[PDB]
Amino acid sequence: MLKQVEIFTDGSCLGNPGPGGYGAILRYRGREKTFSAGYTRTTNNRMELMAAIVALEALKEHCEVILSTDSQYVRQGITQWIHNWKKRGWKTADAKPVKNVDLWQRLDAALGQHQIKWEWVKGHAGHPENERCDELARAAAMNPTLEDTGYQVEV
Repeated sequence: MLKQVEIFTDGSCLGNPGPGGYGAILRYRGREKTFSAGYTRTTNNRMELMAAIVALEALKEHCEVILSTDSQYVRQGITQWIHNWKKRGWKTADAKPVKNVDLWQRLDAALGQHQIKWEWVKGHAGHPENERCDELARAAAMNPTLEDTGYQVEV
């Protein structure tokens, strides 16, 4: 039985906007939980954030997590954006709400319940779980069943 929660995530989308999906694998307690769903009209970026959201929200107590993903967008948000956005009240320099504020706020709330170690993998050098994420993400996008409520051509 692992002593650290392990999460792997991926998101995919066929257009901008277009049908997209996510795949997330979670090794929690003594199980391997697999999440995956497709959305009718969304973006690659929103799917990559959704992956991480759904895996963390599945956690019911404070855990020590290791999250592995090749997502550049999640990476930039976490290492260069988030800290600064919290200080500015989640606004851009032209005073508007940041893009995908809905999801970043949601991610942010899930993050602050845990001790997280981020593992930035390269697309072509991930583990077998990251490849599975990708395959699930892709399949989900081909058969969308949910609405991505927070999406805007806008704000």
